[PDB]
Amino acid sequence: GTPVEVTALYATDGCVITSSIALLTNSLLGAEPVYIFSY
Repeated sequence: GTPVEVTALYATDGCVITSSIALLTNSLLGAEPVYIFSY
């Protein structure tokens, strides 16, 4: 079929900005699991 588009608002139980920055930079320490709050 076609790729279904989803817009997922996500939150983290710690510092979300720092965790996201570490995730984008492929850093080892700093990444935490993400909770998809609403979509």
